[PDB]
Amino acid sequence: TEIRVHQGDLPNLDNYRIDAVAVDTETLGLQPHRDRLCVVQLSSGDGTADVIQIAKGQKSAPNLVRLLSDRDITKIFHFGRFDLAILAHTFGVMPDVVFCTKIASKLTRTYTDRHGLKEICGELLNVNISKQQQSSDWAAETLSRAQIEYAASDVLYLHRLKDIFEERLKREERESVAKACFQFLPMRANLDLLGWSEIDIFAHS
Amino acid sequence: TEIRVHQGDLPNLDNYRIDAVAVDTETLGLQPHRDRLCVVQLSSGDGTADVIQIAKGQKSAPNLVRLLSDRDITKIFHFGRFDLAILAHTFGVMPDVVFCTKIASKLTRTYTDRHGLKEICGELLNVNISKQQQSSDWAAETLSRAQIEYAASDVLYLHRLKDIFEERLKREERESVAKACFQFLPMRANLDLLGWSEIDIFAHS
Amino acid sequence: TEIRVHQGDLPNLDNYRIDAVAVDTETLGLQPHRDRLCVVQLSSGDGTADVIQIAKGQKSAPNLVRLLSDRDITKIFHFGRFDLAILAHTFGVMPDVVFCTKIASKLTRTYTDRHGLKEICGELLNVNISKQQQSSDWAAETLSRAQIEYAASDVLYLHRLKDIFEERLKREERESVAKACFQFLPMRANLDLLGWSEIDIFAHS
Amino acid sequence: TEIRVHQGDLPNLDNYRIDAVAVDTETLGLQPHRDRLCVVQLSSGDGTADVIQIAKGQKSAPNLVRLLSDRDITKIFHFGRFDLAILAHTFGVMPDVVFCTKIASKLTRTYTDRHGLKEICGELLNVNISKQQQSSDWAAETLSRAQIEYAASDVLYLHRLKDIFEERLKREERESVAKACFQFLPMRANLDLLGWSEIDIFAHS
Amino acid sequence: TEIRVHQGDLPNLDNYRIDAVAVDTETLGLQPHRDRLCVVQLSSGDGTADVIQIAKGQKSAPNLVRLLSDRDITKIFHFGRFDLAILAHTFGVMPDVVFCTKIASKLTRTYTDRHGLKEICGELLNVNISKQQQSSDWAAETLSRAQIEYAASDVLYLHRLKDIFEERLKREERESVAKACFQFLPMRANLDLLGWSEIDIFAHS
Amino acid sequence: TEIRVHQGDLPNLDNYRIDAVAVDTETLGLQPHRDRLCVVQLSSGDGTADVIQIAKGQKSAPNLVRLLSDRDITKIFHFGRFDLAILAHTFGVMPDVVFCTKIASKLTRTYTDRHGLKEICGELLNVNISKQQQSSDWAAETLSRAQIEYAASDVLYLHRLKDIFEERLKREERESVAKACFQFLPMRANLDLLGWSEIDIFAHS
Amino acid sequence: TEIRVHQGDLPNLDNYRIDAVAVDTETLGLQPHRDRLCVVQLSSGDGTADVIQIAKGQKSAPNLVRLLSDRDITKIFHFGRFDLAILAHTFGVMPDVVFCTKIASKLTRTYTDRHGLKEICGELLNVNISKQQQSSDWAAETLSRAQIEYAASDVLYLHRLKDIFEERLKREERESVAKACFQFLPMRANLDLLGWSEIDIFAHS
Amino acid sequence: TEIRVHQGDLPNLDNYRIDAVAVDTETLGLQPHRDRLCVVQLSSGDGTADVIQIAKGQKSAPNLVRLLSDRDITKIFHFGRFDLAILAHTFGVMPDVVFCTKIASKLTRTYTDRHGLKEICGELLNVNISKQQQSSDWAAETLSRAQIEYAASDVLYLHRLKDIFEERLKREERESVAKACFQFLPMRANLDLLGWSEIDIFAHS
Repeated sequence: TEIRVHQGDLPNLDNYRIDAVAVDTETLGLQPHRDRLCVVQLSSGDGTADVIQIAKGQKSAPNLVRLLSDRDITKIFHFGRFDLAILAHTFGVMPDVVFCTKIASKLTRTYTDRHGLKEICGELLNVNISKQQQSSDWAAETLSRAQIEYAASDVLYLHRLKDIFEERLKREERESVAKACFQFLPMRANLDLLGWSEIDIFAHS
Repeated sequence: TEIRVHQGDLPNLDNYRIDAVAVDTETLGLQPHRDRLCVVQLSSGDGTADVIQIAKGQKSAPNLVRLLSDRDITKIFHFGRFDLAILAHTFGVMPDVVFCTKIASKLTRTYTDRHGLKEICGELLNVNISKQQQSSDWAAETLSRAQIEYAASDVLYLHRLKDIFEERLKREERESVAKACFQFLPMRANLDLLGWSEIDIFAHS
Repeated sequence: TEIRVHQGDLPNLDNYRIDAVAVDTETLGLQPHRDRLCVVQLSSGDGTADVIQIAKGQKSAPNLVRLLSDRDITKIFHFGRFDLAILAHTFGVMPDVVFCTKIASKLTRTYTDRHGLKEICGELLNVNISKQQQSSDWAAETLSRAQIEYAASDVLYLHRLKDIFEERLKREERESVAKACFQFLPMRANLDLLGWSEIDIFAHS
Repeated sequence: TEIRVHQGDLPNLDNYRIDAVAVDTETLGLQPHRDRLCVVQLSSGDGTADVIQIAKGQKSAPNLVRLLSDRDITKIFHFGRFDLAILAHTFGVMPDVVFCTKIASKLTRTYTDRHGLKEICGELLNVNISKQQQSSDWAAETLSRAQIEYAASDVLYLHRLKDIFEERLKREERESVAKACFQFLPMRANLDLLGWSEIDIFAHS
Repeated sequence: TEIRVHQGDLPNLDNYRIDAVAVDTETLGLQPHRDRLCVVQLSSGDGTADVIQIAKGQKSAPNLVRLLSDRDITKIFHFGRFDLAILAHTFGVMPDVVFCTKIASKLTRTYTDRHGLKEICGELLNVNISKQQQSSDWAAETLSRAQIEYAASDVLYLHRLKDIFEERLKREERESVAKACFQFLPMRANLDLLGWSEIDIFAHS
Repeated sequence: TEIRVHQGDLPNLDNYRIDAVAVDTETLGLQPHRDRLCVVQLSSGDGTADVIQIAKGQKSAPNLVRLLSDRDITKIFHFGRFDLAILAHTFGVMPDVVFCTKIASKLTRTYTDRHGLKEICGELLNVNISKQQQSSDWAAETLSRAQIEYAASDVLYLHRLKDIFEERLKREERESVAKACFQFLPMRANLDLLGWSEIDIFAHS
Repeated sequence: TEIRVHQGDLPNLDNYRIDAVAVDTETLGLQPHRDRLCVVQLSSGDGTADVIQIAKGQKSAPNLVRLLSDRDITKIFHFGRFDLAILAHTFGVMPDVVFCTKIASKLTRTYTDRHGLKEICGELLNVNISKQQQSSDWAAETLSRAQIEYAASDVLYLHRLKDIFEERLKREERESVAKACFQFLPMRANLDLLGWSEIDIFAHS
Repeated sequence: TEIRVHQGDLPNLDNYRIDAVAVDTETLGLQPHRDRLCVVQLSSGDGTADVIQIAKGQKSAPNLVRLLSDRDITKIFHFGRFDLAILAHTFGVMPDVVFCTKIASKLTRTYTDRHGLKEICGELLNVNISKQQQSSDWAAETLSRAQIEYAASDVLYLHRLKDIFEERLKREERESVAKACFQFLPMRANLDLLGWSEIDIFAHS
């Protein structure tokens, strides 16, 4: 649908006077200390998305960061463990009110071992997400139309998933488990930034 | 060392008007749904210990449970993930103010991969704990003297370790990380009881 | 295909005055202590099937359990190790006269290592079994038509397989081996319920 | 200890008018079709043992086979899965009333993963069995004194172990599980002889 | 594409007055002691094949066995290690003049790791072998036409492959290497029959 | 395209008075001591290629070796570790001014784990390389048209890739890292020839 | 032995007007971004050593760094890949004239797979290195005598090993191999610092 | 005992007019193309041995190679697969009358998985071989006395082992199996030299 592309930051928050915002990122790789943040995508759940290109060496994005810091607004991620880490490493603010659809999937879709976003969207919404058959240079000065549409597709459905997962968590009486997991998730991301990314800190060995 | 052996429960809490209590358990195995709790050992950090034999089918232990429920008293474990699970499964109360020396070791003793209690005690206190060369039936009606001495030896040093680990956590500026881990540890134990004991809930796969 | 869908139980056993009944289950997952029984499917071997949706917390299903307890009726399963476990956990009655097509396949189809129901039906009957709905929300209040047809397809062919496998077991002179395996299968399922689900009880290690 | 050595068979059954006999074997290796049975040792549970040297190509041992066939005498083995296989392969008779200390250990000593005979004897009886520091040619025409004493040491304690394991099976309410396992054990051995020795017939894969 | 189907044995050797014969087998599985020989296939190198059904318990096939033991006729196999084993086990005669296309492939097609018959036929002859969609009951009294054609397809091309592989062995100067491997192959099969099927007899460990 | 096929050597260097030449090889396999060099392909980057057939036992190729030795011409490879080894082993000259697109990919395409030439050409240039549908000999006296066109396709695009990778290396400020890696790559190939091909010489173990 | 312990830096370079200096480090762990440098050890090759305690957050050590940047002085390490990384990370200077005894061992001691310092010293010098029986806190304000003597023992023998290894490299004609490996080693360490510490940059996969 | 040390070759064969000679080698490592032959040991089976130091680059040893070529003299090895390879690589002559105690052990000592020379000598002869406490430089100009004695100990007992293994091979009726294995063993070594050292040429994959 409508995808608004920005350089550096949102112009304002007129579209984000809401109770929950869907958030995703794109980077040059899986290691936040080496691989810089290149794109941030946002959606209010109204079927539109904002795509913000982040410049190399950029240290601040005040409007976006105010949104990320607002404790009255839940940030919805799929596998937020990574996005939280890269966002905190880049802008210096660790979000602390979050919902993760992957943790929710692992707590509710107990009849499968496939917890990726594509499988969740397919099963829960009968929506077919098409995943790029190649990767791309997210640090490119000009993003392609295909890149923009792929980047937007990762945030367009997270509100609907959160609603369904919240009903299922209520149904199976696991709400407090999920709440505690989401409360701990930002510290799991911090542990990743500090150097324990390969360690399950709670395991016996 | 003075070891007081009790049947079922502590007679009173006269010996436990303190800020922190060391706690450990002994079971018939690693699976709380199959392997029953057999012994609970406690120490005030003094030179004496209390060893409480738990009967088959015992569902209540009012004095012990008061300690486990008292939010004003920190419960010290080594690998509390297991002990919390078996205690909650046995008595129906999940402690929520805990300190775990194994998590603290993983957060401070970054120069080694051996985090067992014997090795920790050896490095931090130059105390040699001798571990039994065989296992035994902890459900026996009468415990042997060797069993009682081993059970007491498992709690006598956790206070000194906690003091040292708190010094190290302050030194390396990891106090808030440890605090968040300890806050989440009871829910990790509940996740174990509910059926996710073999799953790292935060891993990508 | 005629599929009769019921809530809670069969109305009567008028359609099941027979020597063998095909049985299958659906659940929320592979772990009976966490994942509740959601659907039970039955077939008389005719062109119709019964699909009984089981409610959350349901403890009783007298007509179904009566059928399961009738020692004059052989219960046919594919991989009955699981179905027997979940049935016994849910209703408290362990069937003791059973036939399992997966054990029979391993005892007769020695020229292949693929013993799943789809492959067996393909080889033995030239019948094409489809999929995709296997991983779906079986706890939904209203099952979809696709879910109902997929659930029924799992019982429609077990009688024909039992007939062919009995012929093959006779041909290779392995009938008494199979009979002994079927006699032990309920105890293998009980061992699973008691906590040895990950243990080969007969292995050296 | 008194060890009576015989060639071929017992002279008579005067010492074996008893309710249970301990049985063990020695062979040229683990594969009954290649590696012949070389020695059979028996004990009445007293302080003496019988060691019977079996000749190459020997097809019959009437007194021994009388014991193996007698349904009024329980045959005690440690890991009878192997001994039953080699005995049935050699003499054509499969015992069908058996007790196995390894299954009993796996059903009762749930607090350890070490189920060897040495560990069981050490824990349950505080008896130290010394195992040969070298292997040897059990097919030798004349066994050494060290060989004979080692071979006998494998049967002198099985009665005492069976008595203790019977107490634990009663205490933990697993008597019927053990009984069903013992009934299936001869068929597990037959499955081994027929060619499924590397296959857990009850596993999903 | 003449395929002559026989019961028990060839009627005579009029079509096999030749210097080399292509040979293949079908069985109930990979373990000769458990899985009986069901079919023997022969080819003169022409466009026709002979498919011989072997009965359960059959001990003799004088014309076939005469062919197998005639040292002036080279027997061509693909992976003859197996066929030689099952033939020797069934009829009591081990061929000693053989050619194996798998050894030849491993000695000449060093630029690939895929040495199956389909890949060899595709690369060297541009012949497309179509493999069944599953395995089948080769012990059936009447083989289907599709089964017969597949069985014939396995021998129709071995002469042409032998000719090409001989050219390749001459080109890379490995004729004596291949000859020594072929000389040892019957004894490798004997080791398999005797019980070393899982052992590389030449490996250090 | 125009592909010039030669026997033994280039006729002259009239087409190669240039700053960089794309180089690839084909062999009988991955082991230079066993598997001889069969074809060398070259391109100046003008959309044409030279395909040079190397004879068995050929020790010299004077015009080609002049190109390989000339320090003013950068030799571009994909996974030059192999090509450098086989070229030096065959003609006795190790190139020392090289660029490798695989090392460059590992230093720049950090967002993917697929670094093969097909994936790089597909992703970076939107060019579809169609690879062999089987293997080939390459030792054939006369190469097929399909072989020649496939062989040429491996050098036609390396100049464009080198240009892009050099731009990306500049963007992420990794030029000196790549330069040091390329300086060491010939010595890595030499280490392979001397016998350390299976050893990461820099690993702790 | 004489061991001089310093705080922060060497007092002067009066003892290091030499051609080669032995260098080793101790840290809080294997990950330079998390685990700080705690101790630096130096030796002139005589019977004395210098042990320099490095403070938390220390950015400068001018005399030490003069040694590190003196192109006329070879720095001898055992497994310098790590020490170079941690030194460059801490003080911002990468030594570029180095010798590593582990690379030399892998290039000369080809008859063994054990390349640790204890085994090398044992074989080459008949010197017994005693390894600490526990791990310790190298960040302690005051190191114990056992710690100081252990830390010194790691540098006292590197000169003698370098002499012997140089003889071995000349004898086996691998001098140029070693020189190229040593020249690349600082860049391998830089690659570790940049984020490729887990990647063999030269491997095919 | 008496150990005669020579450089290059035996002075004559006066002590080796015998029907079987024990042979062993020492090298700089496991890869014959990289790691040169350093020592050859010989024994007549009496209480003395000859130890011959081989110089770097030495291409001929006429008396030794005369011994190796003599078809009337059986060469006894332990794991001759390696020694045959290195001998053929060094002197160009492949022995073709051999006996290997390791193959014999694998064909007779079926009751164990431990086939090393030390274990064999311990079991079969009650002879204690003491193995070096480290590795050493076998290319040293002067071998130490301890080195010479260790090297000699590997040949002093092979005759007695051959006699015992031949008795056992007769007893289990595996003489023709062993004979065929020994005939192929030189060709297994040739395959190693040609480049198939890591390939079981007879395996399915």
